[PDB]
Amino acid sequence: DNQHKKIKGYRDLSQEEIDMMNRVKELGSQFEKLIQDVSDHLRGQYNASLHNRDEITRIANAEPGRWLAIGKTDIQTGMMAIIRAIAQPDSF
Amino acid sequence: DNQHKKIKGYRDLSQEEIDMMNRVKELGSQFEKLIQDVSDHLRGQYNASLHNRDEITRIANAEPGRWLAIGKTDIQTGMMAIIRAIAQPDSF
Amino acid sequence: DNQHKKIKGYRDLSQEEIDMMNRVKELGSQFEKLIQDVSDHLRGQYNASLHNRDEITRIANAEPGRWLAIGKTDIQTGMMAIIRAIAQPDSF
Amino acid sequence: DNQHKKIKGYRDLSQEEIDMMNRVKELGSQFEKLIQDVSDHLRGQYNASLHNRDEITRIANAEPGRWLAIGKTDIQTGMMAIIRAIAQPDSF
Amino acid sequence: DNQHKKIKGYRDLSQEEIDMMNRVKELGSQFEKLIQDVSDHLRGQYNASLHNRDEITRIANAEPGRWLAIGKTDIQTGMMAIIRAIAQPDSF
Amino acid sequence: DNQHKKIKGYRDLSQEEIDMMNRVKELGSQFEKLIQDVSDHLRGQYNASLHNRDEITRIANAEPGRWLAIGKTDIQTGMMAIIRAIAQPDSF
Ligand SMILES: Nc1nc2c(ncn2[C@@H]2O[C@@H]3COP(=O)(O)O[C@@H]4[C@H](O)[C@@H](COP(=O)(O)O[C@H]3[C@H]2O)O[C@H]4n2cnc3c(N)ncnc32)c(=O)[nH]1
Ligand SMILES: Nc1nc2c(ncn2[C@@H]2O[C@@H]3COP(=O)(O)O[C@@H]4[C@H](O)[C@@H](COP(=O)(O)O[C@H]3[C@H]2O)O[C@H]4n2cnc3c(N)ncnc32)c(=O)[nH]1
Ligand SMILES: Nc1nc2c(ncn2[C@@H]2O[C@@H]3COP(=O)(O)O[C@@H]4[C@H](O)[C@@H](COP(=O)(O)O[C@H]3[C@H]2O)O[C@H]4n2cnc3c(N)ncnc32)c(=O)[nH]1
Repeated sequence: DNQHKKIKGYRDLSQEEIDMMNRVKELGSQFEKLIQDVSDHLRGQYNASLHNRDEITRIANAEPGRWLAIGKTDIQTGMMAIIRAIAQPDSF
Repeated sequence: DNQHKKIKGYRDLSQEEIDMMNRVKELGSQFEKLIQDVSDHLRGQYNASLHNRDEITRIANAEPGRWLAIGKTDIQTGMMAIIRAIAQPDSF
Repeated sequence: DNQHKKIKGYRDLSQEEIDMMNRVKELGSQFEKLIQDVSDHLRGQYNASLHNRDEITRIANAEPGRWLAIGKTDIQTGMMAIIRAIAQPDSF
Repeated sequence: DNQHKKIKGYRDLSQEEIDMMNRVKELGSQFEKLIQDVSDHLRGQYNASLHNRDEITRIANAEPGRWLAIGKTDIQTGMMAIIRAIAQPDSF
Repeated sequence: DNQHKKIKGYRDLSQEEIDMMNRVKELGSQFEKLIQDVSDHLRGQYNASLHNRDEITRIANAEPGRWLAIGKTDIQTGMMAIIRAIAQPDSF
Repeated sequence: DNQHKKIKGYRDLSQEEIDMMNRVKELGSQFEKLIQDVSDHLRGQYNASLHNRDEITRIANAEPGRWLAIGKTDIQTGMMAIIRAIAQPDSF
């Protein structure tokens, strides 16, 4: 019960602060959908290119799944940083 | 005219690819608004706390404007990485 | 009351999980002290070098306060990522 | 012999500077232990959850091993940046 | 035709701006070669160390392929950021 | 004398390893020059735009000096990571 009071640095949050935090998480949900849509686009692009050696090589050289994972990590850690600016923990 | 053909690594893009790139940029616009709203919340929070030394010190120790700038940078570079997974340049 | 239940994705945490999260925050406190000690070392190094144009230029070219801020940000976001691996939110 | 004199930008370091660098590396060792402890906690949590499809899915959706690797990388590169602020190389 | 005019935020670029962007991409090509050379050095180092358990363990503990991938990602995203400072998109 | 032997995790380096490390630092020097050239381009672009309110606003909204600093940091930390893959310290 009231587990945030047991975690160091965590302060009591107003409803306004919880509302802004939830708004960030929700916009992130739409990014999750977009990233899923991009990942589906990549699978189909790779699928359509089977036995086109030159296009398979181009895709593999561009490394789009790796760049999609990089972008996902940046979106999530950016979310975390925005939520930190709102929630403002009392610890390093 | 057709400046993308003069830039190394840039390939011709389909309308589908341009549409997905534009979708990322649009979701980013909503993040820009959210970040602006958070920045306004911080100014008012700081303003309401003037001449409350303890609360001003708490805010300054939490560094929320710095965390908001960190989150903004991560959101923008994540966008850039997602768009790269879609546009797939032909260069390192 | 019980504000974590109002935030999206947050799940109930066991005492074991809260204990590990607190351990990360505590090791971070020691890093905060170390960073403070480094920052003090830099002020004194700069102070001792006043009116040694060549050494002031060397320090300014090395940009150590900027590198100290970079390292601090990486330590804090690494902490955040470790705590996320423990707390495991249910959201993107 | 004296290999640091063959590497560009490296300057001679005082014992005080070597001591501060070693202090960062030591605090990192404690983080390494903590990360190992978290990784063990994750293996056991996954192990205890075998044949609980819903809990296995929750863990896989939270991606905690990926977040633990992200946090480890941030801790190590933060260490590198702090040590750079101390050692102050003479190169870009 | 003229696909940059269909992408949000993209502005018309001068030849001077395209020239600077291409210069960044070219210096990146040399980094790509260097990274390839390092990767070859690692394969040979690992190869020469087969059935030297202690040296194989040392290499695996140092994780150099992981650090090489980290450095590659930083070089590429740094390139992207420099090119953004030149091309200056009109979007978040 | 032989200060690398006093720093934890540092191992003796072959001449081949020092040569590869120096090659990274040298390619970084060329990036430093490029970044300086970009920074000069930005000053002149801003200078030429004085008392063109709309173009000054466009430049300020694009934040190119901030993006140039982001790219510089990524180039330097990427260099650090590549050099780590070569030098392979024996510490976390
Ligand atoms: N005004 C203006 N700005 C432009 C134009 N083209 C690019 N920019 C800007 O430069 C940034 C970096 O470009 P890049 O060389 O890294 O290539 C990009 C990048 O890898 C990835 C994400 O792009 P974005 O997040 O929009 O960042 C771009 C922008 O800020 O997609 C790559 N990419 C971009 N365009 C293409 C393309 N036509 N084909 C393949 N890959 C592409 C410009 O015209 N105007
Ligand atoms: N004062 C105060 N601050 C709070 C409270 N709850 C969170 N914060 C702050 O927001 C940061 C980001 O939160 P998040 O939505 O990203 O969720 C976190 C994060 O993914 C990961 C690491 O947390 P931390 O490094 O402490 O950063 C947190 C903090 O600065 O753990 C996630 N997480 C946090 N709490 C929970 C939970 N109860 N269940 C699951 N995951 C959690 C707060 O109450 N007060
Ligand atoms: N003036 C001066 N500066 C020095 C000296 N030694 C190191 N520095 C500076 O500290 C930074 C961080 O060092 P590190 O403890 O993280 O170890 C480095 C790092 O992991 C990786 C990349 O190094 P670099 O990008 O040059 O950053 C180094 C530099 O700015 O290589 C590791 N590494 C460095 N030297 C060795 C070694 N001899 N053996 C094994 N690994 C090494 C110094 O003497 N003078």
